[PDB]
Amino acid sequence: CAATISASRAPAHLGDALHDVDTPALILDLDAFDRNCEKLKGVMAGFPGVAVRPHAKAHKCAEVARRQLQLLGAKGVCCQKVIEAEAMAEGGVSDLLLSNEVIAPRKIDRLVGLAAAGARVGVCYEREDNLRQLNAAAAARGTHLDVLVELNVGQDRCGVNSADEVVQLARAAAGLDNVRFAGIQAYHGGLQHVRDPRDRAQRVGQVVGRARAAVDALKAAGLPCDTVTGGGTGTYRVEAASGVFTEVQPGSFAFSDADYARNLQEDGGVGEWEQSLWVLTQVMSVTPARGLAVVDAGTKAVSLDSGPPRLPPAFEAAYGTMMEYGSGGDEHGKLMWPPMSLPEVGSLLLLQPGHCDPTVNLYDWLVAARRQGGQQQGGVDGWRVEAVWPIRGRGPGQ
Amino acid sequence: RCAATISASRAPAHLGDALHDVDTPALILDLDAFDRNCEKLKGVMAGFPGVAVRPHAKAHKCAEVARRQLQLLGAKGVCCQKVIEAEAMAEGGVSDLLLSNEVIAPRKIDRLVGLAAAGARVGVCYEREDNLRQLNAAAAARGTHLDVLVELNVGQDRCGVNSADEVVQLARAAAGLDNVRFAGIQAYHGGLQHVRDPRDRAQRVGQVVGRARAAVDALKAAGLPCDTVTGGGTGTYRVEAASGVFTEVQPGSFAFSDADYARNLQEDGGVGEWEQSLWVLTQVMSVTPARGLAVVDAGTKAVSLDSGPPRLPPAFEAAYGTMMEYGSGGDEHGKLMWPLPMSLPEVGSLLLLQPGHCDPTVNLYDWLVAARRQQQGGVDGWRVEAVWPIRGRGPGQ
Ligand SMILES: [Mg+2]
Ligand SMILES: [Mg+2]
Repeated sequence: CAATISASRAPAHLGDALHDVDTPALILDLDAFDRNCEKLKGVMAGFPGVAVRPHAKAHKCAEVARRQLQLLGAKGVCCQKVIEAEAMAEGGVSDLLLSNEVIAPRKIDRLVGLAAAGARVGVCYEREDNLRQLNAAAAARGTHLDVLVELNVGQDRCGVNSADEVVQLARAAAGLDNVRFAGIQAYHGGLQHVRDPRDRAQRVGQVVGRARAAVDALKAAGLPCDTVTGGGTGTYRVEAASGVFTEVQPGSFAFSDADYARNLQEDGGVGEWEQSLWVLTQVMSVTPARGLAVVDAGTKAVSLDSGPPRLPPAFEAAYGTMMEYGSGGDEHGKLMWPPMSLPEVGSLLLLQPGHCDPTVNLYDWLVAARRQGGQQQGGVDGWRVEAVWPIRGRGPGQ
Repeated sequence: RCAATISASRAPAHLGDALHDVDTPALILDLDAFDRNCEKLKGVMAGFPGVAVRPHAKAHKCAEVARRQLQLLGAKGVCCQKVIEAEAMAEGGVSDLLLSNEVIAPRKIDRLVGLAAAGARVGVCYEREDNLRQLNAAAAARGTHLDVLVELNVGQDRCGVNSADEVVQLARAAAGLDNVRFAGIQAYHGGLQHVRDPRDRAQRVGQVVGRARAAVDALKAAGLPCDTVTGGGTGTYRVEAASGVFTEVQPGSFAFSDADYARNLQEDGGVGEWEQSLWVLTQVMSVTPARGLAVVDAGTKAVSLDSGPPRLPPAFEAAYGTMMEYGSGGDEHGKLMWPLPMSLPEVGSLLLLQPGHCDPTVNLYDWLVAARRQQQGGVDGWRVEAVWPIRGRGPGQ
């Protein structure tokens, strides 16, 4: 049936412990996940009139989105590609912003088909021809699409480069029947991992001004700007505070990773969010003559795209020192001591991803689990698998 | 409910399609270039009689690929890095498998032994007697046998034993077990595969050869055979095969190549031994002139940057004037940037990217689009010959 053995066979079932989970595996600690959702909601209470639209590109899993929305009291999600919107819609997550341009006719048709199915769909554009084909596909299916102009605010990825260009494209949307100009996306991904809280706030300030210049130009032209969306896990505090942005788009907040753990903040604190996402891995080789324990999770089980994964504080407990992860290639991870007990062969360990989203995308299933509380984070003892969820939006980005 | 994943339930193309019919980003295999690499390897190997090719299936994770490789090579079997790749090979009729790594989880052993019991010829590596004993135990339980090879560390410092004495003892341990058979050794140095000059590659593999020969000779002094001496890869295989010590070479990437392997200097004076047959098909979904930028839909999730950026082919330079450079645009965007009369690809246009590293990129896809261009790069004159499930894709179970 399925294209891969992995996507036909779950690594665990309801009621398993971590020792029953086939490795490498992706683990979600629901307790820490719930707490991160709780924390975001509590921070956002301080900014009323600003919506949270959690980014589904982090987890690609409909059951995750449903729980986020329930806990957040939020209405909808973001998807980067049509396939994620397809994953959300089939799992009954029906309020969607495609926070990116979609130019391929067959992908537009899939997105429009969801709006036809009853879903509330937004999509970003930066080009009139793209707007026109968006409108056409929508018209063919007897449905409508919210459309938002993407503005480049300094990330230099996609989007327009002037307030004038925003106006022109909003002007173009006005005269089309199955499309409604709904505002702007202003996302600067390059500011998300700015370490210094004052430097980060200063840089977001510039993004805020660029967004304001766009809202004001539209107002000058007699056009509305009902939604101003953007920001992420790193910057959302500053975008929410601005009075310019109406919606924030954090995705990583719920899971954290070793990159986001390094973000210093206004108070005495390094890293805003509890690590809820882990790669479970088994030690399959030990060589005490070197510094070495080799685990079964390599490149293909943990993305190194933002640096190595990290061993948690519980590892340092009852091993003595904290050993480091280096690549051993596709299917090996090297754990090296910079003397006491190395982990035994057959022993399990939890690895914090260096970067959450790409790591999640290596897996076909998410193992959702809870441990029994008052425990040091990242030990493999006393977990119970609450659920095993298909990651329906996994793939290269259709 | 077909698959855990929409992508693993829905093929990106069908038989007869041109590349413009292929949903992006996609993994394309040029069968013409693939056959030529398989033809070339075979030709070289004809110069080294007695040495068998066991191509590494971890490169492609696809049964239909292994099947074509073995027929083109006249070879008998493949390597698998994890049991999942072995399952995927065995369900697709590839019946002679070496697990070129250690397997310690009992549930994984049962799967592997399951294949042997179903009729597959299975070999597996080890470095520990306790692991050897579980291998034997599971094999006995299903009424089957396993070939077992002692892995030796020969410079890579990954896994394996670090002395010939260790080899002897482990072999002696296998010698007195009923459902296990000491087949010899694996001596693989992955660190030398991308050594650039053939001289340095001959000099450093020669040291690997000496370490391997020491193990064979120590075994012979102990009155035990070393039937199989397996190792080497796409970079080093010629020296391993030339040595008179190795009985088997393990190249995987050769059939596909990548931007990394393309840069290895060869004896004949050529840079890159293999033709690029493996591509990431991508679509320009955004253009910004005077940023000099065309953004493609293939990001981190479609092309691994683990060993370097993907490269545009010579056909791109021929069409647009100059060669653009790929930079990361995050998860779902690839940035193509100018290093001249400014001419960028249009929005909607299709482009082929040579992966920086072939295996991790392959493992991002659920399907392989097998195609032929009528008689480089260029997206113009292709027909899809077959769309094959990559049944071994995953974290490595
Ligand atoms: Mg991310
Ligand atoms: Mg490789």
